[PDB]
Amino acid sequence: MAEIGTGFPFDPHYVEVLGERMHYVDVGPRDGTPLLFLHGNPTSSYVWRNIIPHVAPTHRCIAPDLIGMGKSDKPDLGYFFDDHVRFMDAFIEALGLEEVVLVIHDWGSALGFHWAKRNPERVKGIAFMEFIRPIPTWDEWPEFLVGPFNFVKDAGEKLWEDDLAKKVWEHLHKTGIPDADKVNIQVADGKATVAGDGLSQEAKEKILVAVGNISGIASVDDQVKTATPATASQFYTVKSGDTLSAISNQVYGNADLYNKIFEANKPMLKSPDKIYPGQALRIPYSLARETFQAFRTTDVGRKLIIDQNVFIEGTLPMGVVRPLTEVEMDHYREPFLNPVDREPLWRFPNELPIAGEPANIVALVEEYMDWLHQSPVPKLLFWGTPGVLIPPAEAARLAKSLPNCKAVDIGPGLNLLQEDNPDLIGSEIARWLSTLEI
Ligand SMILES: [K+]
Repeated sequence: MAEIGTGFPFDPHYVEVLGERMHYVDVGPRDGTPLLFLHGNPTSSYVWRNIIPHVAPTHRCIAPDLIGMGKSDKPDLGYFFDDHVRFMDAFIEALGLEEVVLVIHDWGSALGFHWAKRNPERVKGIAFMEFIRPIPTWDEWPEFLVGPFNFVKDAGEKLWEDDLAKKVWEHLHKTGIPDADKVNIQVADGKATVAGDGLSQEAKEKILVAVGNISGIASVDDQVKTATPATASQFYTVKSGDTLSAISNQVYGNADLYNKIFEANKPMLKSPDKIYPGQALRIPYSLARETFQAFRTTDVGRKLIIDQNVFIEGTLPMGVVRPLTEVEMDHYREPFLNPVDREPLWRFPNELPIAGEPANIVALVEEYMDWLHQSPVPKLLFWGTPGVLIPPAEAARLAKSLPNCKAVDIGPGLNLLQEDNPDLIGSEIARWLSTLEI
């Protein structure tokens, strides 16, 4: 219940690493065991801005921008994980760090765990969140369920007591359902067919739900040919007594993602109070199978992430429960204003260890998971609900599996837990350091 700062009031520091300049934050005292904060994709040290001030009064905090990100230089690299390994190894040695406490997130966690496995004597504790683990099968993530889609026939807008299809299309047009101009409608015995192509997955889902939410429409036959889908939702039927908060609790496991559901159902839904029993709503998956399937290709994936900047304009806001402000979005946008600079954002999801590929990353991540499961190193695991990379059920398993591990529930959270509860994360790190022997 407190304001979250947007500013980045850290003096810039730069250091030569393998002939390139890396930017880093360096605050706090000069001489103790330092904390090394490692960010992931598509962030920078900016993601740590509201955590570090909880620790900097008593401990040195070092937060680098990965090569090719933040304010670091942008060499002509493929930006494979191994590139990041080489630069981060050289960064640590260029600063003369000996012993460290790691605080790591997302791809920063693969860097930190891989460095800790190789240098276990130099790691005094690891705080981590929304981290990389091997995913054995694609069915770890949900997929868009294929139609036909069934609706509560009598529920929705009454358009009446060839004619039916026209009233449906004009209703989509008048209510401003995006890309209604691209679809045509057929209605027969309460069954609607929606046909078209060139629609995004989001636009198609909004059209499908809007057609189903007409009084007298019992089912919608889905003939809408999309681009390659890069997100997906489930369809939820509103019950009597429902609120968006109750629906969020049921589907996401936490009530505080209510505004995500509201936003996902505009323009057809005008305010949260206006849901009605029998209404269908789209509820975006926290992480759809479609997303990394689309990203992990050299045609669709590069068009989305390089040409359209989807990791910054779409995926990043979907990784935060609260709405990011324009000031915050601009800080995240700044290193990637040129598309030619977006290579790391595409290579990173293509390095994720999913279903055996890429083999080198799968092996390396299994290796540091094996190390972590037998290591007595102090561990602090932050998790949120519903999560993205680490859902609550996985967090619970790891809290019991990992030795010497304290787990902290931060409340609602997706991928950037630092953007949803920085005060809890910073103050829990600060209290945990006193148990480390540093
Ligand atoms: K209906």
